[PDB]
This record gives sequence, structure tokens and C-alpha cells, in this order.
Amino acid sequence: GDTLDVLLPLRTTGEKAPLFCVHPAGGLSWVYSGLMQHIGADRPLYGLQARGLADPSATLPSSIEEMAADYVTQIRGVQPSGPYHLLGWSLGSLVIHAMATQLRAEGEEVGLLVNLDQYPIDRSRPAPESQPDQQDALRIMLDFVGYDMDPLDYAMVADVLRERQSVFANLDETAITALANVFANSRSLFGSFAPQPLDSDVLVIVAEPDETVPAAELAARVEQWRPFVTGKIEYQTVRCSHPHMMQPEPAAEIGRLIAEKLG
Amino acid sequence: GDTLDVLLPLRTTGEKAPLFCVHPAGGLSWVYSGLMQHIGADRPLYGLQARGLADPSATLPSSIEEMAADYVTQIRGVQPSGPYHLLGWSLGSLVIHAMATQLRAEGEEVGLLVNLDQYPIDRSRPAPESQPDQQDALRIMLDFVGYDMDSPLDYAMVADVLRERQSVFANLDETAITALANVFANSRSLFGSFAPQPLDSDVLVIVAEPDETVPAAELAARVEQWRPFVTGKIEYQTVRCSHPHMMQPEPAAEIGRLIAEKLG
Repeated sequence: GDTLDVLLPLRTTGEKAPLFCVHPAGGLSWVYSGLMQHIGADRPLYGLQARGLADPSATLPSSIEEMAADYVTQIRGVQPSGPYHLLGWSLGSLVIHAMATQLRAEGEEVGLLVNLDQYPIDRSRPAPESQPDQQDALRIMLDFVGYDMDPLDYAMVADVLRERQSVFANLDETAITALANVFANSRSLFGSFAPQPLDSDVLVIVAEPDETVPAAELAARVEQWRPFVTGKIEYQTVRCSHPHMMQPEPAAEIGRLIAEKLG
Repeated sequence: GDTLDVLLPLRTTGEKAPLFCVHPAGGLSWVYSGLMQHIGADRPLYGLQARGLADPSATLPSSIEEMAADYVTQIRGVQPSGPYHLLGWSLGSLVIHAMATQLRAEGEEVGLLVNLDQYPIDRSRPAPESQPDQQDALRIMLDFVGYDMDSPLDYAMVADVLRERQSVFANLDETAITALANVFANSRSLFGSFAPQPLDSDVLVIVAEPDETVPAAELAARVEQWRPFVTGKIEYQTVRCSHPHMMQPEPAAEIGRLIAEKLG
């Protein structure tokens, strides 16, 4: 049906400007359903998922700029003007940056931008730790259905998803392979994205499970975005690993922080 | 067992210098078994496969240079000196280029370099067509077992065909399928970051052009895209198949015979 469509309507009712959330490298935005309980219950929530999932024969975007233009089209279809509130995680963070710059060049107003623990890429020497990991994409998918974490493979995750959530019943080997395809493409887009300066404030959520890390280190990690952000760079830390940021407690903290900044 | 190891001994016997073949983006070098019949029966043939297949817990290389250094270690274990004959396909071509430059920086002699239809990447805007495609990696694997292509591929279907046709892929499980996807995603992230260095060697480029109406000058210019990175002779030869089908029987026969011709 509509489980894998590019624009994913997680909640359409609400009079305020929607929050648009862009997928991690895995391509699925069902994970941001963990936010609905905690953002204002009058805020619509839309997901943006990767081309190539609903239609495995679709031409995948070859740059983050092209992916961002596609998604800007989609979100302008839902919200004609007003402040655009974007949220990203991993690849989505890069995508929303591009979206935000494009929206600005169009004279549109950009509201809240929430970056879940993604930092700029050294294009001459891409650090593995700055890039998506396949096991992390599978962990994100397993968190989506509350799998108790205590080497993953696609078939096991698909079986948990089809068991667990009824709307993944018709998730077949075609869709599993399309997920792998989208992940590979998304990984090939990190090394070639050059973000442009953005005249807006950004909120960066830092995933730091180690509480022995000094606050200055979190702030310095966050200031890697300074060459591309001309506004305030605000940050907040959750005590979990990068893939676990939509588990119940970090999702609650992120959602409540978002609600208070949109209020 | 030993099906997925980094160094794959396809033929170890022979007095002549081996041919070392580096995997396409899919990570598997079994496909180059299509060459054994046609390269001299005195030539050893070794495959180089991706880290992360035999051990899904291995640290994957983060650059083509690091992958190439790993593989140079492996091939020096088989051949202590002499001319190093390298063959690559898709990602492997980039890898062998790096290997050759490293080998020449170490004062080692590089012999034949065979590039199967890979061209340099514009790192500021990587063209999709010059990059690996997942369906093409699956087609390469299906060609390996002679599947007939006049029939959207998926990993599970390919794994079942592989298990059914060649039983050294028996007990190829979901762990291994996942590891193949992982390897493919990583290899795809290695394009666009790799800056090839000038290589003072001759290279042979095999062009995959199924369209006979393409003029010969276009094939030659396509090949001369390698000129900034090759200071020697750039020779080329065309096979009448698409990129993923270059190890089917007729292109494999042409490539193997040409290689024997150049090594003889």
C-alpha cells in the first residue's frame, strides 16, 4: 500500500505547521513515530522516505541536493508557506541542511531544524564513524518495534518487523533488497555533499552514552557545523548510542525539547 | 570453509607468475573462474575478495588505498617478486590501480594491468553510470552460475540459485547475504573519495559496448579518460556485452585469450 511511500503521513490533523522528518540512511521514517506522543498533539508529523522503496525500479538520486529538491517538492505539497520545521537523523540531517538552504534561496521561511547526531563529512578522507553503518541501520529498524537488544541480518529484522507490526506484512525479498539498495546509494552520497552556509538556527542532538565525556567536548563536536550555520547552534545530549536515539527515553527527551522550542 | 576468504586460490599450480583478480563491488572473485580455461594452463590464478565476507565482524576498509594495501600484502604472500599481473572489474579496477602504484612505490615491477570497463570518477559530481549498481552486482553473481537472463533481482533469489548450482555456496546463510550487502554499500562509499595517482605502466582496458553502432573513436576516447593517471601505453579491446556480463562465455573467452596473448 502506502507503507513505503516517499511522503509518509504519520499524523495529518493539527492546525500548526507540521514537523517533517527525513529518514536515516536506511530509508524508512517509521522510526520517528516515537516522537508523536511528545510533540504538541496539534502538530502534524510527516515522514520522508527514500525513493526506491515503494518503486524498486525508480531512479535513485545521485546527490543529497537532488534528494533534498525532491523532498522539498513533497513537503511544499503539504505546507504551502510558513515556517518549515525539519528534523533529520544521520543522512536525513545532511538532507535537511540542503533542504533548508534551498528553501532559503526560494525566499521561504525556515523554522526549527533538528539534527540527530550527524556531523560534517571530511570529503577528502571520510571518517567511518561519521558515516552510516549497516548494523546501525538494522538496529534502528529493530528499535522501531521494541526489540530487546540484550551480527544482525536483514532477514531476521524483516521477520521481526513482519511479525511485530502488521503494516509490514507484505514486506518481501524484493523490499529487503530495495532497502539494501537504498542504503548503498545513501552511503555513496555522503562523500560528495558540500553543505552551503545557512542563515538559520539549528538544534543538534548529541548521542553520548559515556557520561565521563566533558561538556566542552560535546559543545566542540556540535561546533563542527559552524562553517555551514550562521545562526545559533544549540545542542542537547541524550545518553544513548547513535542508533538508539528513538528508544523511549531519548525519544521522549527529543520530543519534549522540540515541543518546547515550537511552543 | 574457505569460499569467502580474502585470498581465493582458483588455481595454484603453474610455474608462471600468477594473475591476481580483484573483486567487483559485490566482493566475490569466483566470477573470474571464467578465465581459467583461456589463460595459459601454466598460469596460477588467484582471486582477491572483500574483507567482511569470511568475517562479518571485520573492520571494513575506509579507502581504496587501504583495501589495496591489504591486497598487496596478500599477493606478496603468494609472489615474492617478479612482474605482478593484476586484473580488476568495476571497483577492482580502481583497487588494482592503487595496488599498482603502491607496488611501484616499493620498487616492485608491475606487469599486465587489466581494467574491465571502469573509468575515472568525477569526485565533485560522481556519475551514477560510472558507479556500481546493485542489480548489476546481482547479475554478475547470476552469470557466475550460468543463469539465463531472459527471465528486479533480489539477494534471496540469487542465493538460492547459487546454493542450487554450485554446492561450495551450500550453507551460504542470511548472515552471509547481509555481509554481501554490507560489502557492497561500503565499496560504493569508496568511489568519489579515491584520487588515483599517476602510474608509469601500460594498461589494458576492456570496453563493454553492446551497441555496434558506437564509433571506434568513442571507445578510444572513453578509454583515454585514464590518461591523467597512466603515463604508459593505454591499450584497449571491446567486448560486445554490457558491463555486468563481461564474464559470460564469449566475453570471458575473448578477455582470457587476449590476456594469454599478452602474457605469452
